Amino acid sequence: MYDWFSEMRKKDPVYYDGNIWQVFSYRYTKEVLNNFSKFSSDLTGYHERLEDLRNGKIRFDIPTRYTMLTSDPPLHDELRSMSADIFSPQKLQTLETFIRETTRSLLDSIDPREDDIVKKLAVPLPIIVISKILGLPIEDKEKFKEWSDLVAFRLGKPGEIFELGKKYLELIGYVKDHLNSGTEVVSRVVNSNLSDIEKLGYIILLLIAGNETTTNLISNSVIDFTRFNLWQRIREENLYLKAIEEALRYSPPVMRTVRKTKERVKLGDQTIEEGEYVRVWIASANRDEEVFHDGEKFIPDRNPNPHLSFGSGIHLCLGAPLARLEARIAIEEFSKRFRHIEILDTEKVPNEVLNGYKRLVVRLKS
Ligand code: HEM
Repeated sequence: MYDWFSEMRKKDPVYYDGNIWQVFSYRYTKEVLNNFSKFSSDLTGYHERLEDLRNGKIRFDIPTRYTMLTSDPPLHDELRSMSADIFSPQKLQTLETFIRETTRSLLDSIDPREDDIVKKLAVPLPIIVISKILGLPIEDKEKFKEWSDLVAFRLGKPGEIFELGKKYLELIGYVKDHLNSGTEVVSRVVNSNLSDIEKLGYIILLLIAGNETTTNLISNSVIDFTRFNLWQRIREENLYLKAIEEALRYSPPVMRTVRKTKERVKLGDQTIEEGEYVRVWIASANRDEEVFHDGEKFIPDRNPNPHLSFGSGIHLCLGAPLARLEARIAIEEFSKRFRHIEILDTEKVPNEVLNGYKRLVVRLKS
């Protein structure tokens, strides 16, 4: 994809084939993502039916169809308030030892001789931790992972259908059963003018949205650090944070997002019509030669690292702080225990707008 991005960046920053509009340069990607007035996130019809929703006239729809992720202000700001502060840093900092202890336990079940860290570390960590934060148990840890795949949240054009199914009913059932023993976060939502579906959409989101992505981050970080052998340096020079950010910039978990214009707008040259869809390539903008000097090189130092892997603007990842903490602790402990890693086998995730691994097997050697 990158060689393609390079060409588009130089020749056509804003390109329009037949259907959708594409943006490859840092500059416009940021302009599009930030200007929530001309590039909407109202892609599931959360707006043109909020009232019906609020006046309890809609109940057999897909819950996840109504979450802040696919909302515009004022609706957006109202929904985010309810949880903006629960994930904030320092309020999340009270979780460091739990994540550390957990990580250690998980690492313990790894066979230095040969094992799969995606299955042993990458996948477990984010779920165990999100479960702890929300108070919803995960006895499924498999039948649960099945729902995560169904509910997706991979930031592409919305699923046109929105019709129920049995697996989706299982999930909605699980949620209602434990919706009680939840933490403060859950209670805030459970006690709001929010329609009941909106409440379910909200929970499902916080509980599934970031597991896949955070697992991929931890995976990409492991490959990359090895790929360019930076473990020794990162370890001693102590640059875990800056290194995770290069990881996020170089190998972003999600390579793009979409927006829809609600007004005819001019984008630095071309002019996009009202109604059209816009696919914003985060992965491209992250290697934009003009903002990132040596953007094609993995520089663990790279201090001012203003990458767009978490978004930019009012929708900036609500869980950015948490993803960062987990990835850092996971990587810290992982390197403090093996001082040697050799990649035996890896299987990328199929989807070509994602950066992650089906499974990654390594030989650590004590
Ligand atoms: C390394 C992992 C992660 C990456 C790369 C990531 C990336 C993203 C991106 C790029 C957006 C922006 C969507 C847009 O602007 O159109 C976003 C939004 C969001 N992410 Fe994440 N995310 C990650 C982890 C998490 C985690 C751990 C959670 C925690 C619950 C989470 C929850 C959300 C939520 C709720 C939003 C909605 C924000 C809003 O609309 O105000 N993310 N994420």
